[PDB]
Amino acid sequence: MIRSVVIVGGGTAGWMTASYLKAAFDDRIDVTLVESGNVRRIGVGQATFSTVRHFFDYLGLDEREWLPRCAGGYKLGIRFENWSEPGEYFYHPFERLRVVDGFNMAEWWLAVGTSFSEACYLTHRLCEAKRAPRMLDGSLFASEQRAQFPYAYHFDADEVARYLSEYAIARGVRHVVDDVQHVGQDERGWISGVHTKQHGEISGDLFVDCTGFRGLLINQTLGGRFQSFSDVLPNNRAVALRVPRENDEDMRPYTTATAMSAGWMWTIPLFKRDGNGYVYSDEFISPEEAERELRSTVAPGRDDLEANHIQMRIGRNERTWINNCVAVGLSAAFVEPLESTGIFFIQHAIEQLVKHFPGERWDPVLISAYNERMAHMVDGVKEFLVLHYKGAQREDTPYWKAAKTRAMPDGLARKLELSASHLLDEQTIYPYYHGFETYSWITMNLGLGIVPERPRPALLHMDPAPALAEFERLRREGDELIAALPSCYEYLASIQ
Amino acid sequence: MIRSVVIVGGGTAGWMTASYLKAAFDDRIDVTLVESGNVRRIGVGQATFSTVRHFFDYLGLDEREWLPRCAGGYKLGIRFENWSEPGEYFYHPFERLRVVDGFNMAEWWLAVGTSFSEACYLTHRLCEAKRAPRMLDGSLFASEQRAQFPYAYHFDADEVARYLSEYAIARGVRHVVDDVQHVGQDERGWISGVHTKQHGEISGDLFVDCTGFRGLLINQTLGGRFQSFSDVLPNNRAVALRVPRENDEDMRPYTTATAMSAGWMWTIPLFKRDGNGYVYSDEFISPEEAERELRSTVAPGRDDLEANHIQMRIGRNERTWINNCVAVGLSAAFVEPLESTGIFFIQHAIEQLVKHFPGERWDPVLISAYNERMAHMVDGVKEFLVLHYKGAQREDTPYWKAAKTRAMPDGLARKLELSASHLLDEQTIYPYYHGFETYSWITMNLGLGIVPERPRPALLHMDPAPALAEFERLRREGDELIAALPSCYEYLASIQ
Ligand SMILES: Cc1cc2nc3c(=O)[nH]c(=O)nc-3n(C[C@H](O)[C@H](O)[C@H](O)COP(=O)(O)OP(=O)(O)OC[C@H]3O[C@@H](n4cnc5c(N)ncnc54)[C@H](O)[C@@H]3O)c2cc1C
Ligand SMILES: Cc1cc2nc3c(=O)[nH]c(=O)nc-3n(C[C@H](O)[C@H](O)[C@H](O)COP(=O)(O)OP(=O)(O)OC[C@H]3O[C@@H](n4cnc5c(N)ncnc54)[C@H](O)[C@@H]3O)c2cc1C
Ligand SMILES: [Cl-]
Ligand SMILES: [Cl-]
Repeated sequence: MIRSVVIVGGGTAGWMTASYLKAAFDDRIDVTLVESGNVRRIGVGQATFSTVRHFFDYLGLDEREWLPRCAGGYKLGIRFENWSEPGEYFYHPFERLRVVDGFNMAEWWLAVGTSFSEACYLTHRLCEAKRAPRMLDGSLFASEQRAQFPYAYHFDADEVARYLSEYAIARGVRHVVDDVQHVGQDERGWISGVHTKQHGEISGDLFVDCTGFRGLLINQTLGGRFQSFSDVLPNNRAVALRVPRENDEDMRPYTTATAMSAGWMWTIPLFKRDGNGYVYSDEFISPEEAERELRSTVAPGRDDLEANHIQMRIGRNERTWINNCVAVGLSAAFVEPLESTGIFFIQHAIEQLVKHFPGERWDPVLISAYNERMAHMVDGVKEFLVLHYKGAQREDTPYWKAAKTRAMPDGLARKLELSASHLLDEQTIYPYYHGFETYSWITMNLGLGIVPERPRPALLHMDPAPALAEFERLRREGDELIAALPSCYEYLASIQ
Repeated sequence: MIRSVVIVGGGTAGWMTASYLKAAFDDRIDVTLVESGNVRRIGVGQATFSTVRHFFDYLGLDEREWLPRCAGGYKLGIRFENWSEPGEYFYHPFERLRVVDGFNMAEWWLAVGTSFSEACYLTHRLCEAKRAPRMLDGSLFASEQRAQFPYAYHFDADEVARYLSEYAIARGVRHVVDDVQHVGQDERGWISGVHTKQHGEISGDLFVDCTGFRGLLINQTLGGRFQSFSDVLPNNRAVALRVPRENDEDMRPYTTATAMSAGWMWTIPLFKRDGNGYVYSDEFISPEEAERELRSTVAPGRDDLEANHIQMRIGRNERTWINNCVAVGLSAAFVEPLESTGIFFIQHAIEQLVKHFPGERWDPVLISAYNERMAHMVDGVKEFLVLHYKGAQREDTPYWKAAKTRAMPDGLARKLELSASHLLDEQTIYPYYHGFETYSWITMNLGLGIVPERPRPALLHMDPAPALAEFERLRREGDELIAALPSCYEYLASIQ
């Protein structure tokens, strides 16, 4: 049995790890977190993925408890705007496709169909009407049933870290505010301790590197190799603004991803404000040009509002677990937030760290299994993201022209051939766990315009009546839900 | 739209296809089946896999209806006997493992455990007590709930074909009893029709090859390449006996697979009798030697009983769909019946044929996707079967010594390495659909003796109480079920 964990870094990565370890092992693990008082954590508004409910449940926290304390909002999906036809948008919702007579509604839609997402998903209407996913009495709109409509959240990154540090400290995590200046290694290259400015050497059995892009332990100390995705995903910078929303009722229960001239822009609706960020490649636009284009789009003349500029390290470490060090968060990997995966990567890395937790005999076969899982998680998402750029039909600036001809990860060419003939499915998407399911791959293809040439031929041999009835049910149930549900803001105000 | 299907062959493959097509498309497809009046279909007692319930449900047939008409029995799993030492055994049941605090009962069994199957599965007790999976009132023991304990069947192959021909003919399948003498091809190599002795040319749009090992269309006409698995799975012959049952209550609700001196032997319990078959490699034992060994084991002195000798073609076509011809059943592929997969391959080929049904354009991308799916289906099983021979600890004859050192498929080595350290899971088993789930891979490993060196270290850091309570629940629920359920025979007698 290993006795102690030392976490270096106090961002979302560090505190999620601390909290989860305590929830998992309680007093059967000792945990110390060391974080700098002067190197700032990434603090923007952030979107999450559908698995995030599980993390809070596991911690024993109800959404009514944590969400208001993190300036929280609801994410039913992502609205993708201006990617193909100008002014055309669509939704990528957290909602599974229904199945009629062995075929999902997307197959039926192609045969007997109004946009795809509007026809096939309740969530589409909920978004258009800016509904909350809960009735005022707190009950889920589905009436677990949470899996069928697995909505996620928007929140303030600083606040969630602040809230989790409190959770973790309340449960025995030793907290040290100091800078790590040197990382000690023993005669085998294993980490022996971290040397701080004012608290001496801090030691333990297992070191978790949550130091962000920097990768102080995994890269700077251990020589872990970082594999860049720039060749297939060139976006490398971001500029963000925090914009107050004059209207409450304008609060949208979804993230928006708007294609810009040389990248794309997020809109993440928090409780009293919207975060906006322009993710771009500095090969096609300067940071200054990018700030100007962002400002023009969301806050013209608002020079009172400060712009936050960030460089991104895009890609992943070959191995996120080397010797007795595991990297969690941006130290481990990162891709642009086009599908809100940052916190997903953190949660999964942590869940899997618990599953692959080391005993006193560090098992290299177990560690290698952990490393494969982490590689597949990010590689699957990388491939899914490249699909977004390949699906985008717009070709109006040098950036979009270059996205059209840019090299692809292995396997994506095949998925694009398949997609021109028929829909991807469980057997033909990326086969290893990467968060996303079949409906996500299909929805992006259909929304962006990668559409089968013709419907599935089997369908012509079948009775269309049950599918047509299902489409009618969906439109009907939609109508009813938007009449019964409070607005996104309404519900949130009622739980503050 | 294509209109007409011509099936050549009236074994299980042919009639399953005919029936399923009618159930799927009704009068929106024309189907003709041509079968020889003098080449016999494979007629032994057969075991099935868990998906088979879906096939009968799809046809609209309740088990009370079809099972008695096929001399049917229940299969709750497979009892593996003597794969290591004489008198030792374990079950591979159709039952999913329960999960406690994020870990399945197998992981808990290694940490806090009585054999593995006995500890972890209700089905173990049901098999030992020879229970039926249903109460006399017809209700499932689980109280869908059918997925949690997805039992299958034993039946007579001739009877099921006979029963399905009736189903299909009742629904408009044209039936022709004749020999196909020549298969015609157009200028492009596409099949134009099949020439019979007494009924002239029979034509259609789509040709299904259900001619068995022979592959009259797919191999003899089209020149499809057949990929042999003999290098990794040498068994190439079988000899079978049909043995009447003295005492009805000897009827077991499972298949038995007993390792023999140069292969293994099945016991398949039908309603009035047991089928027994010795599957073997003629490199290590002659067909005469094999018959003697079989006779000695299950029916000594019973020379009234006729032995049925069969050569097996083991492997798969590179492509089961070429031009306008799709191979279904033994014409497509076959592996030894160690895990009862023949009918499973038929059903999945058919289900996927409906999904990939061609339109007038014959989309080559769609066909290619079908071929990949069929290749994976069989390759996954092939790898699982080699695992059985690699896990077998016995080394007492040249056959078993040779099984120990025989070459493996790519990918298995890595799975064996993982297995010595920790349990396989969804990410580390064969990744494409091949019928079997994680619990099957794990259960075979633990049953055969491929056991992690030590329990999962994470477990030592956790409270064992909930798992211990679950084990107790399982033992308790087991006790109750064998007291409440009728015998396998009892229930079957009550529905004849
Ligand atoms: C522009 C942008 C947008 C994003 N949007 C989303 C989104 O919408 N949704 C989502 O899920 N994710 C998003 N992400 C990812 C998200 O920011 C991270 O996943 C998450 O906040 C965790 O970051 P981190 O904890 O790994 O690193 P950081 O927040 O950078 O924390 C690093 C920590 O290490 C400490 N540290 C560094 N060096 C030392 C040292 N020498 N001694 C002691 N301490 C040290 C620092 O003090 C700090 O506490 C986005 C990222 C970027 C860059
Ligand atoms: C020893 C053994 C044990 C098995 N055990 C199991 C088991 O336990 N569970 C399981 O699921 N599967 C098992 N299988 C597989 C099972 O036999 C088949 O999957 C299933 O019965 C279908 O076989 P088939 O229809 O493809 O071929 P066959 O039964 O061989 O049928 C071939 C048909 O083609 C016709 N035909 C051939 N040539 C012509 C021609 N020129 N003109 C007209 N008609 C022609 C024949 O008349 C016949 O009707 C086993 C197989 C073997 C060999
Ligand atoms: Cl992200
Ligand atoms: Cl079989």
